[PDB]
Amino acid sequence: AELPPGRLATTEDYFAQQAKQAVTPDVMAQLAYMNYIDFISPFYSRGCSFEAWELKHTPQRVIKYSIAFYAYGLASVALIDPKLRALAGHDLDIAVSKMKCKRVWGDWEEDGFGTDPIEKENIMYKGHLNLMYGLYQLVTGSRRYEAEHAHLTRIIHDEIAANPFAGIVCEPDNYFVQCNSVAYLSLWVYDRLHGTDYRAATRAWLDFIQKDLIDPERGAFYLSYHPESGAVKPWISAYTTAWTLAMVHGMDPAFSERYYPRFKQTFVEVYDEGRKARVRETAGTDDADGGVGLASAFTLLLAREMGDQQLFDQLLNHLEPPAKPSIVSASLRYEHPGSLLFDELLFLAKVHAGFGALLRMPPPAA
Amino acid sequence: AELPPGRLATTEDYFAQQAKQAVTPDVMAQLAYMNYIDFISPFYSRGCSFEAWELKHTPQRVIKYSIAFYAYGLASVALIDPKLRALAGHDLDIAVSKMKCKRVWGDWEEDGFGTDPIEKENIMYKGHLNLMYGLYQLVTGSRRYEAEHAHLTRIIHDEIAANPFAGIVCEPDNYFVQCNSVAYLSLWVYDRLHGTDYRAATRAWLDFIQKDLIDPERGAFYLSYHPESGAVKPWISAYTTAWTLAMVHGMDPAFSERYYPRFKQTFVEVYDEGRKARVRETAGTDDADGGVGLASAFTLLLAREMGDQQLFDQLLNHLEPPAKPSIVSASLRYEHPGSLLFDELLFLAKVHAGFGALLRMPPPAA
Amino acid sequence: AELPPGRLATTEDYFAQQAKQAVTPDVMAQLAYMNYIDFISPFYSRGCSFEAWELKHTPQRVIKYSIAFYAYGLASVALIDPKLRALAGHDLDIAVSKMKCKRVWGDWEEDGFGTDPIEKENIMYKGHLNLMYGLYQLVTGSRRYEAEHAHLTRIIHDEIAANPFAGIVCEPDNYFVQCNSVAYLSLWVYDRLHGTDYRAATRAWLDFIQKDLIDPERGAFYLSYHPESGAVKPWISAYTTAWTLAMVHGMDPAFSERYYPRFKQTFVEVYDEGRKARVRETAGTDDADGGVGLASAFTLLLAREMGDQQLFDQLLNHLEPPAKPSIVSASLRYEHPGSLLFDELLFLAKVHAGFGALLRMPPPA
Amino acid sequence: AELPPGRLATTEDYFAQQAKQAVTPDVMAQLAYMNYIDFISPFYSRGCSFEAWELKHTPQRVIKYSIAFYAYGLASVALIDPKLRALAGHDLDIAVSKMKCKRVWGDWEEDGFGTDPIEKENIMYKGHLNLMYGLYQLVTGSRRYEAEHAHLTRIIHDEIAANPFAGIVCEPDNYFVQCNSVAYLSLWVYDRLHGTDYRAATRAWLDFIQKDLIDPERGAFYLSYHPESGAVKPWISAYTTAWTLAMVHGMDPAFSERYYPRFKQTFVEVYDEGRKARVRETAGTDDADGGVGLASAFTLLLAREMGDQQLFDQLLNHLEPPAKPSIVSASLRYEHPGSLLFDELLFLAKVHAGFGALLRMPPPAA
Amino acid sequence: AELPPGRLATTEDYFAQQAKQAVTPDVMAQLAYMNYIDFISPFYSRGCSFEAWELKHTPQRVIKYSIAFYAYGLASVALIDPKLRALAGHDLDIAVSKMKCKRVWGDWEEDGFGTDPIEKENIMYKGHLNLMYGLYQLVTGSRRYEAEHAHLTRIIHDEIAANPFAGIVCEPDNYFVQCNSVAYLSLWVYDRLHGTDYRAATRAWLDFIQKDLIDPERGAFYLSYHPESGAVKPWISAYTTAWTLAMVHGMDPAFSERYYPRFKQTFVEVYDEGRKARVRETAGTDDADGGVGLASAFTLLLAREMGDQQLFDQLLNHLEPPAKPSIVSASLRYEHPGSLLFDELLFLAKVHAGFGALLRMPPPA
Ligand SMILES: CC(C)=CCC/C(C)=C/CO
Ligand SMILES: CC(C)=CCC/C(C)=C/CO
Ligand SMILES: CC(C)=CCC/C(C)=C/CO
Ligand SMILES: C/C=C(\C)CCC=C(C)C
Ligand SMILES: C/C=C(\C)CCC=C(C)C
Repeated sequence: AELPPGRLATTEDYFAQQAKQAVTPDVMAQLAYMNYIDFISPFYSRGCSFEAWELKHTPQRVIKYSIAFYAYGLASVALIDPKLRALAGHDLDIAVSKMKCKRVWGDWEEDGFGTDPIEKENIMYKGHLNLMYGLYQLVTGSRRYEAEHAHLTRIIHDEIAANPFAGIVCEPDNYFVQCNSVAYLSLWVYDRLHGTDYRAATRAWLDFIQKDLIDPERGAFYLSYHPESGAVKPWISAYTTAWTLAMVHGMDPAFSERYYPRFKQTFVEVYDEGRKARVRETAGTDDADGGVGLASAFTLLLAREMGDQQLFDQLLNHLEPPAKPSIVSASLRYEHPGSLLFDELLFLAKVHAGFGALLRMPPPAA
Repeated sequence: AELPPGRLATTEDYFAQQAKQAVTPDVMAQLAYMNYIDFISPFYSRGCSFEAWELKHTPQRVIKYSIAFYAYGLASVALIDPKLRALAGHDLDIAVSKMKCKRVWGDWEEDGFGTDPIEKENIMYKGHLNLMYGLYQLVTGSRRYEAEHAHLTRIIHDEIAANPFAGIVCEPDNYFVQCNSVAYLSLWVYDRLHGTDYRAATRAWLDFIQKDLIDPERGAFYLSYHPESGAVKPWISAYTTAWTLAMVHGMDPAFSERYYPRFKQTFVEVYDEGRKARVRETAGTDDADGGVGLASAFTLLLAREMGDQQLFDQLLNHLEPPAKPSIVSASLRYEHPGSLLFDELLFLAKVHAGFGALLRMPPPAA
Repeated sequence: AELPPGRLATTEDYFAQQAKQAVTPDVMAQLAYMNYIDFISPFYSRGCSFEAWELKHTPQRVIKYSIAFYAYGLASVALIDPKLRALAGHDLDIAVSKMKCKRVWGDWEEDGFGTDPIEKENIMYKGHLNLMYGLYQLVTGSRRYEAEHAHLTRIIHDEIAANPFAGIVCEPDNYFVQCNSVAYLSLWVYDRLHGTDYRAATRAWLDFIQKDLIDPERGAFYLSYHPESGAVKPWISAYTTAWTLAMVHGMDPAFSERYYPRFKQTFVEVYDEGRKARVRETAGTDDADGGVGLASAFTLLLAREMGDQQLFDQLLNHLEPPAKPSIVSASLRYEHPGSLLFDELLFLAKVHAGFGALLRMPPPA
Repeated sequence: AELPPGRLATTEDYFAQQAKQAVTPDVMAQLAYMNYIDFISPFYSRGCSFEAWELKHTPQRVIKYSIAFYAYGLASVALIDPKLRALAGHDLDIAVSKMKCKRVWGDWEEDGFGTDPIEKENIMYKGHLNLMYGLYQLVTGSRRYEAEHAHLTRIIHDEIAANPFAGIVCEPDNYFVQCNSVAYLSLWVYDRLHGTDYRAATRAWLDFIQKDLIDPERGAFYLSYHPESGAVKPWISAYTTAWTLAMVHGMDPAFSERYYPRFKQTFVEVYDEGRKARVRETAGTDDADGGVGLASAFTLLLAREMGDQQLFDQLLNHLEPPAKPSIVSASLRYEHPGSLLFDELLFLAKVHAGFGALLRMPPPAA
Repeated sequence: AELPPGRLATTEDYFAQQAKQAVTPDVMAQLAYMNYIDFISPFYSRGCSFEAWELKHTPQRVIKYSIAFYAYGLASVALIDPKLRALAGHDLDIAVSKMKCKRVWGDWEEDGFGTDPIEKENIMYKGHLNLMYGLYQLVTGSRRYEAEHAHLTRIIHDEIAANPFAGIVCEPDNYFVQCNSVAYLSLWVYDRLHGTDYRAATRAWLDFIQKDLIDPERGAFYLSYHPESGAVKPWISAYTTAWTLAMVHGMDPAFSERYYPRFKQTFVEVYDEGRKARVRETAGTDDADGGVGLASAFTLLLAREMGDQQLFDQLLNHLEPPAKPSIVSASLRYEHPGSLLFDELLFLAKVHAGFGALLRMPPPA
């Protein structure tokens, strides 16, 4: 009912978008920024131009994540607003297309790992690409990428089946649970589009991460796992855990509902007499948003995914006002974005319908 | 016949140039900037030198529109002032020559769309080039570019005939009505120069854009259309609409006269006790000249095409004085151009005799 | 014989140099700048090094004119001062050599016109180079460039013979009278060195520019002509006219004497109680030195060519004092040069013996 | 047991780490800086990415020593904390891997000395790489690099046998005793891993450096030796001596014990009432840390190797506090590092278990 | 007089180095700058690495002179201090090796003169290289470069034999007497090392420059000579003359002793109560160190060569203090070097034992 002094819309309105079958005016102004201006908007063209990311100063290694999080948000826009589904499909088509430019995956070759970014490992890239394939087809019904979707899904499936641990590495001896959660979710999307049972591998993965990679008492994942050396980095990560639990909640709700409360105790800091919240990146500090600086942003998505309106309001009251949003000519801009992936992650959280709902998204109007 | 500060000539003077068969002194001073100084004036050489555009900081993707709009203005100078027809012919020759330099069309290749900018799609470029081919021949009677004109017109004609929708896309699945209107307008020019009836396609296109791409109540076109996904971007665009209605008015005057009064109500903001006007780029905002920033400029051209002297005076009183024109050594310069393509569009609007009149331009000598 | 603030030597002194057989001390200090410091002075080396022009921030397209105007000044230096004739020859050799470096002519290729700078058109370049070939041979007696001189003179002669208009274009459909006057002057120099009569084409050319390209009432040429489209840019150009009249005065003095007074009335503004002058680039304006900014500089050369000491003094009182000349360690420098080609054009005007006098220059016997 | 101002932990705590089987909290925070943040931490990936060194402005020629000194510290972390041994192995794996990127060794080729950095000479590079091969196998027990280890050991051994002087040169005619001490130590590591007696060549080398390259009264080595001309640069070097004695102490302790007290008299300046010390780089000056600026840092390592807790405390009270250390989000940072290789050498000194102990390191098990 | 603010050691100390058989502490600190710090010191490595000159902002065309002048000083360090002779030998080895990198000679190819920097002309480069070959062999006794020394010495000797004038040019028609003086001096070095008599051509060269290239009244050489055009640049050059006289003094002492007094009258300006001196680069000015800015520095070398302790002290009192020397960690640095080649030339002048003394240098046997 109320509007904090730096907010564009209430938490109640964002949560009510799907019920009203319409996005809020500030979410529409974000779509305007994404689509409106010729040449320099990010979703103007399927070509290999990245002026939009250059204007925002996005580091090259992060463009792939920017594109993915836009894509995940567009999928929920499609489910929220039938009137906007066609735009979302058009944007997803451009997203898939840009995701394959060498400007996006080229770091894999620059680092010396090879010329093929999908053949082996590099799950940090092809996991998002594979999920984007499926989200696009669920939204649009187009089979444009169906051959490529089935190819990358088979590659992913075979790689899981061959590893003694459950899941896939990004680089040799570098295993990240959050990147695996994206890959497993893409098997569910494929199963939903086809008749397959690629998701059958999800059980062993949840068992594997639950006994080996998670601190059950604090409800937090460790930074990363290294199978060849049997090592686990001894720090628990807030941004890691929030992302993983958000995507897991769409495959196995009970799993994430068990750790979410313990997770909030470990990392979440409520302040300003309960009106604001910020998130510790790791244990043993009171500093907020260390490391990659995304603990608060990803926790905002997790609260949305978990339906935690109180924490969503508290995190947004910390994130948005200091970023100084403004709407000029019906288009959204942030003057002091507080982190990398800022407008992408706030966009995603405001519209996110939950990864489960995207799995059950209805077919298009044919 | 009053003259406010920063205006160089009255609106009555501009509208009376053709009856007097003489351009106004500030239009002559624009022609001096275009032609006078060795090396750095835009029309000094047919070679691939672009110092003039580098001096103005024209983004590379905009040079093709800068060249084209110069060309369209030069065609009207040819019709206005017989004494200048040879000079305008010479400039048109150089414009066509520069339009073919890689520095002008090269973005098509950088984005990954191919090595031939005219073979498929890319109507945003080859449409203007095709029109310039024809306008050059109407002014001069020279057949220098006649073969290329017949080749590109044939490509345009075949591409229209092959599409299930009426028109041609710029990029795969990106349809822009303003870019199609240039291509359709060029078919009429070819018909005037030869006996052809390539213009027969205009009926289907006017029916198509009227049923799918226009908001009949507000008289405004949507930003863009995307055939593959059947999507239409949900924003109406002033610069899209002003440009399209201006060009359609030379092919079907009744069409543009139908929506013009509603277009003005949707986009045009009169202020300063009726002496000035500025234009919204889209609905739902009071900010003027958002998006690419050309709404007021393109509405100035439309007012010229439509014979709306009052609106023309209001827009020029907003656009020109703040740009600080000065005439030094009989050459026109603006100290603070308010947008991209500024001196090009003000030049064009000041001389524009109407796209219908360019089509019905009398033949040259022999 | 008074010296205004900021002037280095009197107009009477510049005009008296040939009679005294010695250049003024400030012309000597300009040659010092041209020849003195290793590596960075413009006439240090025959190699393709251009440090001197980079230090001056000369636009690349303008380098060719810098070299050519230095050469024209060095040719008069040879005629003025026998003790300096050998040095002028050495400098002319360096000038010709640098003139052929790709850094000087390469714009012809960047602009997409081809890989050969002399084969066809481009008279703006090969015309100056052809004149420099001949002036070099006149100064030194050397035949080092005689072959290249005859080849390019034959190239020019043939291009004239083939055109329905009189002269040669720079780019297709770009005809510049000032660039043609350099080319025609080069035919007289070639004829003077040998016995030929290549200069016979000058009659048709002067007939052509007089009937089509000059406004006889105002004594001023239009900016340019464009044969293919039959167009003439409708602005009269002061720097075009001053340059063209100066060189024509060496081939047909009566021609330039007929228009010079009308040129002064059209473009020249005397001010400061008759002590200064500046030149409007075109009609219909009060601005001085618009366009390329060379109207006053070339009119200074024209006044020298015409023997107009009064106008020369007025123009130099406008051009030099604001540039703040100084002589440091016997070398000339300008703190605020007012235009492109500044030290080159003042150099040329101070020593210029007349293009006709250069044609009749005596051998180094 | 008292804590000097600006210090993070006591000298007693650093020295007590191995007995307590735990690193101090600031050493753990240094490991976090090395491992925590995606992409930009130094040991995130085995790829040829060097963002961490670009952020620190490390000169290209110094990257190889940065990696090596990190490696040596991680080896001691393996001995100190069994709980951290697997992570240390993982980091060592990444270290040798990064060590072989052209960005690290490429100066050998840019300087014109050849295309193969291990073929001949260049002991300043392959000496460290070879030691890293063996330390990785000592820590992890992996034979991953065993083949390359034996290849480079034979190269080194054969090069020693062929020279009339004892050792190997860096660039042609550039002999550096410190770079040789690294290679000889790698021969002992190979001997420990296998049965070999490659270390037998160490006797002739110790005799050679003792009669030709050291000033015996001042306990100091000369800058360098140049076999072709028989020349010895007539300056004694503190950083050269500190490094050489430290590594020699692991092969022949008696040698380093003999010169250490003379080295301290020659170069070390105690000040601030015995609470601090800094090191002169050469004789005949009172300036500290001239030349490469590493005399004090390397002497900190030597005091650690020699067990000199007093000098260690005095040097650390001089180096660390002014560098303004802080711990943010459980990660260590220095606001004003005082030299090259700053956090690398302080890290090594704080954990260093002694080069002899690294040789005698037990296998991983229990 | 004591030690003025900015002087590191007295002139008496520099002149006494050879008698004490030991360099001064500031000369040792210069060698430390040359040898101490890994990677960035100029003589760290024989490879084609030039960080040291990039840090000093040495223009590329001057690196070859920086290396040569370092080498000449290292030759004297070898002769002054036997304890440092092995070091000087090693540095000379590095000097020769770096002298052959394309970064040092590449200007010849960039300017368009060819791909071989020693084949023809370019005496400005191969002259210094040839002297360094020989100086290296005298200091060390090594034949490492002997073949190359014999080949370049034969190239130089043949080119002298073919020219109608005495000497070799740098570029076609660019003759510099100071660059010829390096080349002839290298012939004497070859004669001392072997039995040859290549130096016999020195006589014709001293006759030629004495009659054509020097103003005997002012004791000064003109800037340059141009055989093809018979030209001589009409300015006398202090830096040119000081250098030539210093090197000629080692081959024919009487020649330099005759012109030295007049050179001082022409160029040297004493001031500050006899405690300082600065040098005019050319006649007709009071500005010091015009042109390339090296007149005072080269005159410091000449005073050393001539044994003129008073002028040496006066020049050093002008050159060093303003450059703000300091010794940090036993290494010498100048905060405001006053010219190109600053620490190189002050280094050389402080140690220079005389070119004749280097010619008669004893072996290390
Ligand atoms: C800018 C200067 C000194 C001359 C212009 C000459 C010119 C542009 C001729 C046409 O090609
Ligand atoms: C930037 C300007 C003057 C117009 C935009 C034209 C455009 C990009 C149409 C779609 O292809
Ligand atoms: C500058 C640093 C950290 C070490 C010096 C090592 C070296 C240059 C050895 C000889 O090649
Ligand atoms: C291995 C995991 C990754 C590379 C994810 C990095 C995450 C962000 C937000 C840059
Ligand atoms: C031709 C002679 C030369 C190029 C020598 C130049 C001398 C200095 C000190 C730069």
